[PDB]
Amino acid sequence: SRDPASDQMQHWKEQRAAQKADVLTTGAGNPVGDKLNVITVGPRGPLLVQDVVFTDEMAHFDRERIPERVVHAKGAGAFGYFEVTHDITKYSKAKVFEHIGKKTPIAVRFSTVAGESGSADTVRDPRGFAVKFYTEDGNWDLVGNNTPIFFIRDPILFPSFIHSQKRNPQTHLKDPDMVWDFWSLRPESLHQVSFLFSDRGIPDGHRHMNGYGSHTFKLVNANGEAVYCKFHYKTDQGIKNLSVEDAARLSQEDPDYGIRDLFNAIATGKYPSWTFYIQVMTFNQAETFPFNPFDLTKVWPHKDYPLIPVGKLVLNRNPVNYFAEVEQIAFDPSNMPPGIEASPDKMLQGRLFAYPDTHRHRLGPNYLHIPVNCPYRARVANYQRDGPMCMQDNQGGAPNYYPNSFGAPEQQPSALEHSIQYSGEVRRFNTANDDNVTQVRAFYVNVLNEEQRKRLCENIAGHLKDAQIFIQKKAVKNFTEVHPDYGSHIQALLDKYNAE
Amino acid sequence: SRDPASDQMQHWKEQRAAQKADVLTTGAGNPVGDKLNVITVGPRGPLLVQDVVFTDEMAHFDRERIPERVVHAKGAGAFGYFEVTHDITKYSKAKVFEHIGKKTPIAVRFSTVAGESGSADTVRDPRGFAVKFYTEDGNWDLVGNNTPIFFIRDPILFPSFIHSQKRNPQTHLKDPDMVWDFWSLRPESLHQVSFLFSDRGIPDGHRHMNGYGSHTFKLVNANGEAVYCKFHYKTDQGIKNLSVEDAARLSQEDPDYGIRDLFNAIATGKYPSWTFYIQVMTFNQAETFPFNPFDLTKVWPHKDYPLIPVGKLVLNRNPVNYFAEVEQIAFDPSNMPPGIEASPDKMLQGRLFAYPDTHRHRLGPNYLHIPVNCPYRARVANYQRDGPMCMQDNQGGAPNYYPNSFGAPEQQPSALEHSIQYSGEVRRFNTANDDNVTQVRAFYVNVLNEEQRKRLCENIAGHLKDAQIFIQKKAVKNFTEVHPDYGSHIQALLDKYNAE
Amino acid sequence: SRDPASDQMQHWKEQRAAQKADVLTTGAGNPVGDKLNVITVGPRGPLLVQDVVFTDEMAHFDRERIPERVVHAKGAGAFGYFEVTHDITKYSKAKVFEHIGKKTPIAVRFSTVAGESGSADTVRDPRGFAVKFYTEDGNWDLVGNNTPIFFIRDPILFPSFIHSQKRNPQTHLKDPDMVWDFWSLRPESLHQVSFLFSDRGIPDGHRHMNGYGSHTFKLVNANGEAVYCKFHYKTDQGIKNLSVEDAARLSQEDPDYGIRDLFNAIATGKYPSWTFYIQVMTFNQAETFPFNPFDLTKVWPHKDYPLIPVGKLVLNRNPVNYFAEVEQIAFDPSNMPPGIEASPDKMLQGRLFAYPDTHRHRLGPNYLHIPVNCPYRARVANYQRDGPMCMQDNQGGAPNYYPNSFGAPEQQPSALEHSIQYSGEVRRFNTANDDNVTQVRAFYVNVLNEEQRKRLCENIAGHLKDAQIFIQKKAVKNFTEVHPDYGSHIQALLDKYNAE
Amino acid sequence: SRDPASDQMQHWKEQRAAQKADVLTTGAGNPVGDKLNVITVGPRGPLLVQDVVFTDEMAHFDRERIPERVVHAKGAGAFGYFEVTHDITKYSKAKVFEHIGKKTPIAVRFSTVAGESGSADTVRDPRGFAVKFYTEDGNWDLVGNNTPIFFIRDPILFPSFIHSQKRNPQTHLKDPDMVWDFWSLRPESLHQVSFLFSDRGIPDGHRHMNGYGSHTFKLVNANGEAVYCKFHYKTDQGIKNLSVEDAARLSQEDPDYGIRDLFNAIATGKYPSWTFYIQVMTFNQAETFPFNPFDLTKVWPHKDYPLIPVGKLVLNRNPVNYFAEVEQIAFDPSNMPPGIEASPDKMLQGRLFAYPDTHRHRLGPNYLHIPVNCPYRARVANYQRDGPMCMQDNQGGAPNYYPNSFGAPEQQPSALEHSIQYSGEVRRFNTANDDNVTQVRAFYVNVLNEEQRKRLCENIAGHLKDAQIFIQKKAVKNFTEVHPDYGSHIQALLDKYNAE
Ligand code: HEM
Repeated sequence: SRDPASDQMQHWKEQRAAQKADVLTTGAGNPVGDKLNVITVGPRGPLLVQDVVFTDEMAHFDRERIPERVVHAKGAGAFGYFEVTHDITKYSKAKVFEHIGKKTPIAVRFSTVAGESGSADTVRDPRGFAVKFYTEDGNWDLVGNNTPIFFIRDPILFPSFIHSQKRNPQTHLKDPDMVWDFWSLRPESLHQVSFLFSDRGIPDGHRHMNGYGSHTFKLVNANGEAVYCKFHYKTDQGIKNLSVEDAARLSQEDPDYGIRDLFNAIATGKYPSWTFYIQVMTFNQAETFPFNPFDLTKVWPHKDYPLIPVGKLVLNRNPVNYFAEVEQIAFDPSNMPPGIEASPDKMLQGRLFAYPDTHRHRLGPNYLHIPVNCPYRARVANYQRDGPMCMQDNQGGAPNYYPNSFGAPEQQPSALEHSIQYSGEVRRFNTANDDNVTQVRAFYVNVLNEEQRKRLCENIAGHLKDAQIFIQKKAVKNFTEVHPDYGSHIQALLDKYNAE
Repeated sequence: SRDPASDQMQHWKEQRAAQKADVLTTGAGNPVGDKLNVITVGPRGPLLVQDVVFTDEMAHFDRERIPERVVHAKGAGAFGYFEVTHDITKYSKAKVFEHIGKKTPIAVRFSTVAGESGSADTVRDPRGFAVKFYTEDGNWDLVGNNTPIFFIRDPILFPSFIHSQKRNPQTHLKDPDMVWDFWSLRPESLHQVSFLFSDRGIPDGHRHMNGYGSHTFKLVNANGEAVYCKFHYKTDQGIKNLSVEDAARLSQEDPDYGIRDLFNAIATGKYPSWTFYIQVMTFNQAETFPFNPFDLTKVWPHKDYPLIPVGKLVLNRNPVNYFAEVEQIAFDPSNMPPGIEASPDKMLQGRLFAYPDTHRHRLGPNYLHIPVNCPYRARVANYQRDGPMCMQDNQGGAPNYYPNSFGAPEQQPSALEHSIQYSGEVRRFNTANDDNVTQVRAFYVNVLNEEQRKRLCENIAGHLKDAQIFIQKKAVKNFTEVHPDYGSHIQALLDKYNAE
Repeated sequence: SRDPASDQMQHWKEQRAAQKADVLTTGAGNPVGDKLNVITVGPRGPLLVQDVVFTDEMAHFDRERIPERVVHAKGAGAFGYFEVTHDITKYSKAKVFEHIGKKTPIAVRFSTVAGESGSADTVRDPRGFAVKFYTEDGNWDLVGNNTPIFFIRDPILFPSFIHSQKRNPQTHLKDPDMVWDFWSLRPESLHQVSFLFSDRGIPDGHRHMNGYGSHTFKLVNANGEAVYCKFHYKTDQGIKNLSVEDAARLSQEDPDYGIRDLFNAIATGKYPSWTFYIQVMTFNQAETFPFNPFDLTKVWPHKDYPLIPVGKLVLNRNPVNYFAEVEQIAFDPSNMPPGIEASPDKMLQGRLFAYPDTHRHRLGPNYLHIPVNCPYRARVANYQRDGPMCMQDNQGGAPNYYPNSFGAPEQQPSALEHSIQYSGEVRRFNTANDDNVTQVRAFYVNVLNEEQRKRLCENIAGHLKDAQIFIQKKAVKNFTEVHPDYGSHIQALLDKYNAE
Repeated sequence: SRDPASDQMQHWKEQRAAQKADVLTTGAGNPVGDKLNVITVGPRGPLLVQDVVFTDEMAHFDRERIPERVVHAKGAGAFGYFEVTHDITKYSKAKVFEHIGKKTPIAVRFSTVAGESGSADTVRDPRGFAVKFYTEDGNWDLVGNNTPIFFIRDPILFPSFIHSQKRNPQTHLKDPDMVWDFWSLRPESLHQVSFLFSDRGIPDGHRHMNGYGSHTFKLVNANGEAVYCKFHYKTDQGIKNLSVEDAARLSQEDPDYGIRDLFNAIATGKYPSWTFYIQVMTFNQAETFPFNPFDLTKVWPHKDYPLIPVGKLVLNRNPVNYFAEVEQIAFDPSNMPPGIEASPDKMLQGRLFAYPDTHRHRLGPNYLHIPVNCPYRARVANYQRDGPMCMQDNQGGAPNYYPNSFGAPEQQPSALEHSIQYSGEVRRFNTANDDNVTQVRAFYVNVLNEEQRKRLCENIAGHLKDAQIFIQKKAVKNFTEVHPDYGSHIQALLDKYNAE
């Protein structure tokens, strides 16, 4: 008996117990007489087309791969439930929050951002923490990160940001000039860059990190009154990080450390959990907040906006087939039930488009039919039909146009969205020069202690040293604007590296 | 009360009876408040991205279409059963034939060959008649036509043949020069061309035509002895044809005549049926047959090879959703259960490759998961995994490699294929100059009467008149080799047309 | 010598003249020794996998088809140029209008709306008239119809509208109940329905119809001042229509009448042309227009908004390969150069999303690389990379993130869009009960004469008679609201039909 | 000045020199005014659909990824030429070998086998070494490995083999039980397993390894006489390997070591080269060879079959865009010009099917149109048309059916394949119990010295220790059959590990 992950096949065999092996078939259910040799013209002659067993198997092997996710390609998944522990029905009418003790099944995927499918788990990166709630009002996807903020505040920069974090288009190598050119030109990134290069840049697996919705969302109650909120889901296992040295070692010894850790925890009954909270901001408070409350590079200070407990997330079930339940899972931030809505955060608005769009490419037009993606606790009834790999009844003979006089599905006025008046011209507004430094200073001065500040600067200088000097200079200038000691410490370390 | 096809929606409404309309949802199951107006900035302002209801619906509409079939694009489908009425277990051990009274569910699709999706039913063309038998040993697809023969006898000519029958690559028009250039250069086509231009070139809907497997197949019994066979399925409603004049009228008044006729027959309880027969030829008889018994341009004369009754096909159920059950159905001639095998017919051998191949393109890698294609009366267990739109459990945690020591599916030696010794070099053998005329003469002289012979020549000349004279001449020369009167009658009619 | 379309292959042969035939190759350029017979084990043995010539050809044949367009599937195309004849640079700074005599190459596709790829040209339907202008500021796609208006004024109804015009989801038949249920429930359709059932519902091929942009667009001049406009392109060959009887006959005798007519006109030097005009409306006039000037069911009366001549469209070149240049052409209304912009027409706004979206599905992510779609008179330089079937250099080693310090492409402030303030809440505003009848009455009373009014009512009643009585009644009620004689004439004809 | 790979962008900038930056455009060539901010309703309002610049860029980003290769996903590429140095025209009429000094352009891709796109270069694995020769008779793809043999000798086992080498289907972890269960059950693997776990299992980058065609091929001369051959391409830089300790370190410090090493070598003018040899075996020698000469687990001993020099491969050009020239390159073993043909090696026969098949999935039906895949030194002329992303002229108006009377391409009898008579039944022949040990013993005893034998056993035991004991036992039994010392050394090391 090794760890449960290592004993996967042995356990499968034992579960089968006395049962005879199934008969090996083709995809069309025809039994296979021999699957160890192909049909040839005599023992040393050529292969025949009529070996359809061979072609059937090989053609399917040839088509096994699908495009990886454009970001967050490397991941781990699990299933469990969300349980309401407190009443927030004064803020939201969403059915997922309807009453204390209400349990909703969930699916979760954890990931890194930049690495491809075959990359190591224990690298410095933000972590994805996506949660799908299968509610009676349809799926709610809260597609969070292990950070409350992000590097940029306008979505039209997101492809550029990702490109700068991935491989050089010619050499196919990671490129420090690209990374730091972009970040030095876009100092809105300082806040998340400070988080990334701190100790929480490398969590000790997925169970020891927090998640955040990051964006401001809108909650709407039964009386049609709205507030703004933030979602926080805090680890009940405690924050725990890997040192740079342990992370580097594990990246070679166990590239799949995060997958293995989660699988073994759940398989041995150590079910990880998170406490789910909201922060709430009224429309009036949004008018007077000193920054843009919809700016993704900003947090809401806890003193002014305390955490309000809502419930807990528990993961208690491993995937049975990774490809089916983790590779093919799709989260769309636009999947929000009545009672939860988007705010004007420009980044969130961009995400409302991007996710269904990429899913139609990565998975296919009918990706919502895939079992893990199905809103299986709701009844889907609409006027959508057809498309490739339509795997359901395609809504049978129901009338396929709306409005109609034949009793087909009808809109539900109670589900109408919340209306707001907005003031201004319709145009492109520059946000590059919003406050880039104030909350970063609070982090550097008040949240980090002295050891942490030192590791932060060493982590930064270790990466920034590989960029050209003109880039190093612009970057240090930005850190100086945060705090003269931040910049000067980094510059000192760079001097040492550049001397070598 | 009109015909059942016209009352489809009224019937759907009535079945619903008292029930309240379903709630209209997004694809993710979220209820929709209003699906008749989009979200705008004031009553005359631009559209917002956060109208995800709009985008969800429009994105799905945008992806509704899949590639049509490369041939046989226009079709009609129905479901029913096959019932064994006689014992042929001495010829075949296939479970579908196991005992008298055994019923197997079937799916059928009827089609024309050359026309696209929006083309008329009542045109001169061969008709497809594809039958899928859902057996306990997996699906058996008998992908037949309403003719026992075909235009060509080598599969490498099939793309050329189809191209010559479709549109000019520049003008996008049907092109008589292409059609008759090809047929005049390939006189193996004379036999099927004679069938096509006879009265049975335009059946009166799908219920009044025969089907044929066309190819020689191989039947293998429980003792491992093999014979060759042909499959014939003869209409119990009787042969009935449309005149050229009625067909032309219907092509404008009702392009969907065949679909409507079949749907209304089944909806009013007039279930069409076919009697299913085989012809049998022993290996010794195959050695002495005066032609190639595996030549698709040849029949087996009934005197020497009588029809042996096997059972009946009955269609008694209409599709509930056409797209799901007819557009997405896939038949592969290579889906043959134990007891039925391919013969060396070169055309059949080519089809063993082509159909799964086109299906992976038209439908997708996992097209066998689509419900209508699923071998739902068999248990599929194998080492195939993953691929796009994997809509099942993907065989869970089962071991995915063979051989293994963990109890996963095993080959079944009884399902091994039948072995034959073949003699000769492995090379390309010319078949262009096999007998092109003998069976055609028997058809023209002995099967057709005098009225039929006249209509045949008028039908040919009506089409051939549009080709250039050099093509008309080569074509007439080929008909003359069949019978001097065949050619001379055609030439007389051409003279009249070319004079005008 | 027949018509040029019929002599396509003969002409190709003659152009080749003395030249020896090319050597037949595989797709990989390897010469083919024999493409008329497959490789077998002796003359009557099975087919070998090592016949790669066979597999190469068959695999490509198997993948020839792409999804047809979801609407406007059946079409004809041609190439030519647009020439400026008058100066409108006071209204628009677009380079296509820059100076008198400036010629821009164009591509055009004509189509019907509802019919599939194999359907007849001479049917009652709106006609598409899409024009792609290859300008120095990129492609401008004016994706027009042969009508200035449309059936609906909100884009979220478009899928329903199209579904009601296509096949019943169960029977796969055209369904008058669906058509008239939808139109009777949505009387905004009365205006376009009146146009459709008039004589111009069936033009005599594509050369004898007008085109219209239909939507209000915005023109912006060099000083940044904006007006609203409509585009009209009026046939220089004159309006000409097919009678219902001639159209019905041609639908059987020549389903490709429109393709053939256009091809033969251009091949014999009868180059069709259109005169290109705008109507202009100032922002002040838009405030005082008695209807919504952005309502697609409304025209701008010519007395108040005269046609201003701009230039001419001439078609003088046939496609060389239909698939490459007509089937794969993609028009996106969102392709607008500086000086032309969208208006708030809700329908236009919906189209800005839908077309690139469907193109990524029908053609592929890199459909703009396809030669006919390429902006070949502009230089494309941006931060987009990769995607399937990347057929170019993928912009070589250029920096792939923006902003950057390495000299890669830069934004051009002069191309900034025009800013407007809008007033109101962000919500769904009902437009179902805008004026549905006033302009329709003007059409019925003042534009049509008495013979035309009679044919209109006969055309309507001929189609509406097949719907159920409750639908006939609601429809007649709507026509009555237009004019008591309109409704009563239709009702009289229906009485006769329903009596039979 | 760092290494050339690190200075990629700086070099690009400098090449541009004085030039003004290009204008940033959309994909349709329209200039972009501002690409740093999206269009919103006022500074804190929602995003508009009419920001088509945003949608265009984001939709393309969303579709950047294509499926990775099902095996050999992680790779490095380069370009150069092949030069003939000796005359082998007595063995082969292929134009690539036509005369001394003849240069043919080549493309090469190097890879590992099992790792995904984001995996480390310096891991134990076979290495791919694929060479595409762009000849005048079309492309020749020699899709080799850095080993002359492989793990299996029947292609129907290849999917199982690959599955056993990849991730557990439930846990998504690499699984030693899977690896060693398969290899212990299939002792034909002993030969390649011995190579893999020797020092050459981890080469020092791609320049310090040999390549081999591995399979027996057939060479055919101008007189139509055939021999069998093997292809060997031996590094001119010398064999050099990484120690297990250095490889492990580099896997964390530089996952892209192989890419970087090759790029920097070529960029600094150190062009790597290989000497290209054949071994030749006559048909008579094939009859008397003591093993199956077409068995992929066997070599031809050099004493009996000496290396015959042919020419040299030189790599002297880096990719300009990795995605376009390396990710999208496709090699098909079936691309063989006249003078080179397949042998009956069952593994090679399987590959003739699998590669074009997977390419149609990974890249698309028209993947041969992609510039790097194009046979750009040959003229492609055939009857293939259409398919998605047809990016060429689609062969214009040429006749699209064969045979034809209009002067379109013609077969070339000189390119006919070589004919052979084969003897036996057409059936599945078992090869599991061919000689699994004799050549492995020669390797262990005569090729490896004593230090090498020790490292071999340590490398094996280090991996095998993680499998269950029953698997360890079966594996050791197989090594014992090779040589009692091989097995006993491994068993000794296992005892130590299992004790811990
Ligand atoms: C070498 C010869 C042939 C080749 C390469 C070939 C290939 C094809 C292909 C690629 C399709 C489209 C399949 C799909 O997308 O689902 C098709 C359909 C069809 N073929 Fe064949 N075919 C050949 C000969 C024949 C023959 C001889 C028959 C009848 C005996 C036949 C009957 C049909 C029918 C009935 C369909 C439509 C099946 C359906 O309803 O989905 N074909 N063929």
